[PDB]
Amino acid sequence: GEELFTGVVPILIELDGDVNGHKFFVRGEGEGDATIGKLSLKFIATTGKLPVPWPTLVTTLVQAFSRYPDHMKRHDFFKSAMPEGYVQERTIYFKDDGTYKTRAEVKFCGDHLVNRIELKGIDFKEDGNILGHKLEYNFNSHKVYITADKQNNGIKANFTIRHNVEDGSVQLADHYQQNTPIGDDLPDDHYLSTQTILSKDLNEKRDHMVLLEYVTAAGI
Amino acid sequence: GEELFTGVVPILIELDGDVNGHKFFVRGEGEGDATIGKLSLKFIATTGKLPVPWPTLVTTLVQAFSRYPDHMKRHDFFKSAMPEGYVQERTIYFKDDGTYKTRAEVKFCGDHLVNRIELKGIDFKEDGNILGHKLEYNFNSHKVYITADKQNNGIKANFTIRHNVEDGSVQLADHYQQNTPIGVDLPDDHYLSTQTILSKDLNEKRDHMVLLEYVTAAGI
Repeated sequence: GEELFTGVVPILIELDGDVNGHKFFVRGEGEGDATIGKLSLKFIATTGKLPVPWPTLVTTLVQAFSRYPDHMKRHDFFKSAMPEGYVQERTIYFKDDGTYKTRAEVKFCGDHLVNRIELKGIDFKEDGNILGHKLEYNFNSHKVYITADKQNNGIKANFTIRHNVEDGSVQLADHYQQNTPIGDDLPDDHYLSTQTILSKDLNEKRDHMVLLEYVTAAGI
Repeated sequence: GEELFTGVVPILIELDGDVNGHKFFVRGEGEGDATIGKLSLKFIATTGKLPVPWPTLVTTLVQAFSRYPDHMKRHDFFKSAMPEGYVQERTIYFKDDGTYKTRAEVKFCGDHLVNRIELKGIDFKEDGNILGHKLEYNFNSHKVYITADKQNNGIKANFTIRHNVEDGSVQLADHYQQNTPIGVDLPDDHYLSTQTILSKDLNEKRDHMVLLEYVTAAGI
């Protein structure tokens, strides 16, 4: 449950996407250290150039690696679902634009932690910030609000992602999320505050993304 | 357990190896399709350059994805063990050289079929076809003979593997495996006829192997 998240864990990520009829596949790879909250991953677009901006995919592509202080270890639903893992469903609303519908399995296929995601995006404006590729290669820091569901013995989360546009404006992305266990902790109201860096591999010819995250828990 | 294989299934493999003291790790990723019997996978050595040739690891690294025709479905042991899974133990005798001892766990992990493997190779000649890396980046077509092991509630299999050598000569490798259920249809004597292509990913800078297989059952 948590003994798995001592030390460093190799991570494998697979995204299967479809936005307005445009299909694409992404394979991620790297390491996570939940004890310090660190994520280090390289993503690869295995279908050529993406039909959507890389930052719009950041939230969808391992909250189990968030750092919970010892006084909040009770409230770590994510880890305690391991190995068996959990389903993570999201509907992501982009203001004045399309929406993403996602469903993911975050499970321990045992040496690696694996996140496999189905993504379908609909009703995106072709000259909007998304399909028009007008979003900066950035990612601001957000709080992620977590509450519990006795009903599915899972959790729910609410947060808004602020995407930087080349204008200097902000593209808002409202996230609504459900996490339920794949098989048999439930937390008090608390939040995850996230940080993210986006970069490139200067020797990578395919459309890719290098990502670094530090997520720690708080609010209790 | 034919239900789980009606379509395409994502496959993730892990090989933990030690051949003549040389430790190494191989991650495998890709998908299978047992309705046509196709495997398309990519393997990565996360450990550095392999001490052994990639063809010597091909058999160790999902028969459950073999194609059984409608009239042979009563002999498909591998699929009947799903998703609970089976243990596959092998001993591989390389003619006039060392030997492989492999133990594997082939079981379902969410939507993934997972193959966790332990491999130990001993008594290899350093200037032989294996440690000396003399085997062509190749794989021949074989017949994998399967019989029932009623005492074991599973199946035994026996086959001969023909590795091409740079010589123009052949390196024989005698395979003996015992497949036992974790958590099954019983099979008359039949065989699996196999075909395999080995290739590279030009964008992958680590020691790797891209694999593609077509396996069909016959003999009844």
